[PDB]
Amino acid sequence: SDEEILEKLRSIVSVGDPKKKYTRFEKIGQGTVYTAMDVATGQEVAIRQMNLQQQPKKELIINEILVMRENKNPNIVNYLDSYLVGDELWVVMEYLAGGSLTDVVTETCMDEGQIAAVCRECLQALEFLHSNQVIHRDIKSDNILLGMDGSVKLTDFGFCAQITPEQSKRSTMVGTPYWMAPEVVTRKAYGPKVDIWSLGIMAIEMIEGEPPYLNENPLRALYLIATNGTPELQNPEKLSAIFRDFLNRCLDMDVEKRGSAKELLQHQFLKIAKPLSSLTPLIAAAKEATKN
Repeated sequence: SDEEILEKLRSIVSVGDPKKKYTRFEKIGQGTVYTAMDVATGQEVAIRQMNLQQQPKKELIINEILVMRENKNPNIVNYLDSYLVGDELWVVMEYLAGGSLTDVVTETCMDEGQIAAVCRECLQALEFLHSNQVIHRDIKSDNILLGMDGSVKLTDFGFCAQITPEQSKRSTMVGTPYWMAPEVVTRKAYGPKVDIWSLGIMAIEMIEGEPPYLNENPLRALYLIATNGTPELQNPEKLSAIFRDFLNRCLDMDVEKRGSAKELLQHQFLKIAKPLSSLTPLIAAAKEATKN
């Protein structure tokens, strides 16, 4: 029900109008996203404003807020608050000034130490979510946001699933095709390891600048993923043996043998990680390249 949805949102949100608690609104996207500043803390924030009249699948937005509220983590972009003014919903997130992993991988060339650090941080978020019975289901570089200091944080819980021991598998196809695990199309029961596959595809992005089959229609990419299995690198000989092992564990066609997040946090590839601050020059370079 539309009313019932508004009543649920009313119960979730803080009271009143947010124009009090925040200032300095600059639009950066179009629902409509702004940067702004918390007048109290000084913190810079990203605010999404949605007219619920024009929002097709509002149960997903409720789910998104409740999951974010109850699953805070250092490696997840912090959800700060929400407000409802009539039909206008505001969601307030922390702002990370370093853009996204997509900016970095398209504008710069990461080394294996930098790649290992990013993969580690992402696996920390995945282990936490998976241990909490949450599957992200749309892992990709666009949903990895970066601080100027090299912080790595996962975002966008618009597609996530909550599972249980009695229903530990999902079948809805919600993910972005190029990052989607083959079992999502070949079977109708996937689990948390679809996020592990996606992380494997993000590692390919960090190496080559794009996921496999980017140049293909998404419909065709998905047929190719399902039929070709574990994707092939352009120049595997340029990678370390330990990085190739790590990729193999993320991109195993056999779901049982594919790594869990818990298992992959132990992988020796992660032990070559550089300090996260090693990313700062790449982040600065990508930000300058993408500013227009």
